[PDB]
Amino acid sequence: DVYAQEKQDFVQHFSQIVRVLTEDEMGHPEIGDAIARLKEVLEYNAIGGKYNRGLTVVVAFRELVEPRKQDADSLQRAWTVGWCVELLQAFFLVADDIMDSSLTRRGQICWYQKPGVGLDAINDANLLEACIYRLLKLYCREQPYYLNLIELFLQSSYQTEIGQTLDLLTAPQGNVDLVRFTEKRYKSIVKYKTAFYSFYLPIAAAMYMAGIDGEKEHANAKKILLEMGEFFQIQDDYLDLFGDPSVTGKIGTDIQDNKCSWLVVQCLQRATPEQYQILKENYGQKEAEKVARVKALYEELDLPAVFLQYEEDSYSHIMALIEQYAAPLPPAVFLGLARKIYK
Amino acid sequence: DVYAQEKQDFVQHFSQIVRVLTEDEMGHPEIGDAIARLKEVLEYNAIGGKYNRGLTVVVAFRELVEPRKQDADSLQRAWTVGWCVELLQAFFLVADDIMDSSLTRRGQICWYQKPGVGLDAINDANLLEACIYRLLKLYCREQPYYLNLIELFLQSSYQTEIGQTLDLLTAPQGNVDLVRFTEKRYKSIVKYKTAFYSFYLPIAAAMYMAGIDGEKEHANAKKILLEMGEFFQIQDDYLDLFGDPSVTGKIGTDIQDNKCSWLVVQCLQRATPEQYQILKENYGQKEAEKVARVKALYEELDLPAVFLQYEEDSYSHIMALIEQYAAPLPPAVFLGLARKIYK
Ligand SMILES: Cc1c(CC(=O)O)sc2ccc(Cl)cc12
Ligand SMILES: Cc1c(CC(=O)O)sc2ccc(Cl)cc12
Ligand SMILES: Cc1c(CC(=O)O)sc2ccc(Cl)cc12
Ligand SMILES: Cc1c(CC(=O)O)sc2ccc(Cl)cc12
Repeated sequence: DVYAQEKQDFVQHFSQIVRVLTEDEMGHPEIGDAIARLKEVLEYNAIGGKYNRGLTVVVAFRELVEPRKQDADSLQRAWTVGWCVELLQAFFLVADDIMDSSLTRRGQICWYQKPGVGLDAINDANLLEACIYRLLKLYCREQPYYLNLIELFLQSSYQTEIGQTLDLLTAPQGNVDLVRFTEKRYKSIVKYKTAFYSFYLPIAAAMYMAGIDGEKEHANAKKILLEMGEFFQIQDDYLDLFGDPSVTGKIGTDIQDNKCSWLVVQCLQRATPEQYQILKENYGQKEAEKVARVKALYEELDLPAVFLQYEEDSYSHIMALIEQYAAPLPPAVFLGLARKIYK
Repeated sequence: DVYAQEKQDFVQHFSQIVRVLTEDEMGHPEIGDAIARLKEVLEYNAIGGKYNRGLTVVVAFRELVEPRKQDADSLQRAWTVGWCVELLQAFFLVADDIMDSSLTRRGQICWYQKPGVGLDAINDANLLEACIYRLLKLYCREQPYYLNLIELFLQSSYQTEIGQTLDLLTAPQGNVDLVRFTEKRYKSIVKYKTAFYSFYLPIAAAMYMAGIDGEKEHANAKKILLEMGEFFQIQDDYLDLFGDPSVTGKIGTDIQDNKCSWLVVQCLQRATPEQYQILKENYGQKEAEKVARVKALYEELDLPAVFLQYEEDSYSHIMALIEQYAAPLPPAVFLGLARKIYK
């Protein structure tokens, strides 16, 4: 896979990123201890994921830029910007795990739950975010797309934070009000909180590094990418319950967490006064017996069939979007993402 | 005062800032509820302080720019950038109050302690930070100092976060180890965590808006400003204990909070094996009787006299620094700050 082969040079470049970010201590030994803390925060939270977002920057870069213009320095910058996307990701996860009181992440203990960390992780999360801009300055300061990348990253943070606000207001920890779990709210949350930084950002970054800064080109890529993000989250919600932990590599808990899942949203549109009550009395409960009661209602409403029907329509629509908005970009850029996301 | 008269037009401009930041909802009603939350976060956390940092941007701007170049739009931008400094301040305070479990701030209940907020304040704090860059883009996008201000603000956040890291590592909530309360550590913490964004940032911003972007000019202003910041914190620590709540407008708790105060740092350099024990057995305790025991030790070591002697030397040094590094800037810029800080 384009990601499998490149993943090696990606994860290997992290060592250099850490070195560069923790080398401003050579001239300021006074902050030495802080810099050492920063290194630990970086190694624990930026490593261990799949790097889908970061690698996307590298893969797209190689398809938008001519093979000869891909010199050592240009690729070095691509890997760096890819790692910037991963730090943004690390920033969000550390903060998010705190806000929803999670216990584990990527299998390991959430950073803030580690002995001696606690709420100090709030400052660690902000440092991760800050590192993004330090890397951009250190590697792209002289590039014509410098300001474009800074604003793209700042914009992605704002969008994601607005989305998190929406998500917090929608599922308040202490209010099992399924009334606000509408389809419009769900789509808005996905769009701002996940789609923008997970799919648009990586592609948009590569585009700017390739010299493609056209407002229309970015607008068309966004049209396609935000739709892929929407399908990504919907499939992710579906797999959380009906997926196989052996394959997916994770155990679903959206039901016990009272999450505003696509499943519950659909279940709310396809439910009778009596079916709704069962849902309103078994959603957000730790009892395995109550959770299974929700899964039963879902199948009873043939949601798995609804998802399948949605996956088919979504695939058709995406291919249509690619056929209409891909140009002047290589369709393979978007097709490669689709193939990764769709099954 | 230059601040008293200008403060009116400053606090009045906040209404416009809120309007502009909460008007992107006119075209995206989907995030309406999030935008309403943002407005509430802004009005509660950016208002109520003294606005010393923000006003400094406005006052300095009027002294670095010619009276005729101060048109309606230029002043509008100065007020906006001044409000950006205040949002950065609001971002830090909201986060800091959470990390150290504070109960009140500026007399009122800390935002996160408000019913229905809690840890969600972590995302609110990040939104405040994000607003800075939205304002800069909305008001200075076309200005030649645009990128300079973005980087200055990004750099101020990084510096302050590194300083907070240092401060967290120095006084861990659960380790009354006075061994790490050294003078070098104290000065490093003050410099990164407070001096850079509180004194350098405001002046540096006005400088760039005035067209003064010289690396040497900024380096000289920093030399002076960081020294003023150092004196500011030291005087603030001294007043926390020996100050009069009626005048200062706040009750000291550094002793009960086990803070790495300038006082304790001095007390640690001027203490005998027996005096140290008393300190090590009465610092960080809520008991009013133990706190008074610390204050007694301080006076016993004539710290108030030490502070007075330090204020005199600091004043002389600052005036020397101003006489040597002020140019080509108007000395009144720095003199005005000194007069505000020194008594
Ligand atoms: C993504 C996709 C297809 C494209 C492919 O061959 O990979 S055929 C098909 C049928 C059902 C569903 Cl649910 C998805 C797909
Ligand atoms: C599966 C996936 C994401 C979800 C994640 O890995 O956390 S972000 C992203 C971006 C591009 C591609 Cl191709 C896949 C993905
Ligand atoms: C700041 C300052 C002076 C300058 C002034 O007149 O305001 S004279 C003086 C004496 C003692 C101390 Cl502690 C400070 C000062
Ligand atoms: C007293 C003071 C600060 C402390 C605070 O108001 O929180 S930041 C600052 C910047 C410039 C001037 Cl002139 C004074 C101050």
